[PDB]
Amino acid sequence: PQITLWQRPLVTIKIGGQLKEALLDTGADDTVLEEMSLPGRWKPKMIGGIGGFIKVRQYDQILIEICGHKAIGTVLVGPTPVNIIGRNLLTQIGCTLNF
Amino acid sequence: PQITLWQRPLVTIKIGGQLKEALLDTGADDTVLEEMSLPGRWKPKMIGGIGGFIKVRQYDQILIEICGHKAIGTVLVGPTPVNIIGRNLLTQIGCTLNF
Ligand SMILES: CN/C(C)=C1\C(=O)Nc2ccc(S(=O)(=O)N(CC(C)C)C[C@@H](O)[C@H](Cc3ccccc3)NC(=O)O[C@H]3CO[C@H]4OCC[C@H]43)cc21
Repeated sequence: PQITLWQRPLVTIKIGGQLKEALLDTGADDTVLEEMSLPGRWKPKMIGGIGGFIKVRQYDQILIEICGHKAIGTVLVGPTPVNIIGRNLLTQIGCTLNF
Repeated sequence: PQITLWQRPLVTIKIGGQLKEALLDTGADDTVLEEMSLPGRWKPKMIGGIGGFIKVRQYDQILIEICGHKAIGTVLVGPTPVNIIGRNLLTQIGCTLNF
């Protein structure tokens, strides 16, 4: 679908058998999710934002279904204030900017 | 134009008679620019991000030309690590997400 930007672009995602809402965020290289229950191994990472840096858990090859479109990729987990779908997954569901 | 998301969506903007590069960022409600030389009055504000909060200067009704499309709106100025065009201006140049 086409999405205009008068409101936050939020979509429902299914990850880890859970349902969540997340922002399609072109300003985010990588997908970062709020603290959540996710199976398996992870690596320690930090990412930076407006405001400074957070420590996250990096999970690779994680399946995420984003408004019904499946994608597999890296998902970062930690104290973000909002669940964010970043460009690593946006390119996989064919998402583009248009003006 | 259509913009795919394999790379950061950067565009050249003209603001304040200066040329800058900025990220089209659907995850940003408001446009925030790195420290820059801008004429006139401003109000003190804080905005929050991944990582915590920054203090910015809020300038209203600022003209910005974004990949050749003019927009007037609020522009926040302060210690962001990247110049960001947020949805307050993205809606004005007709920018949409598509998947
Ligand atoms: C090395 N890689 C980097 C830097 C990132 C990554 O890999 N995944 C990321 C996911 C998110 C972020 S970010 O949140 O820090 N971010 C970078 C932006 C500053 C260039 C994305 C940006 O869209 C954030 C998303 C956000 C929304 C709500 C709360 C916190 C973060 N936008 C943002 O900071 O917006 C400011 C500007 O206007 C307001 O809208 C809501 C927050 C306010 C960075 C990264």
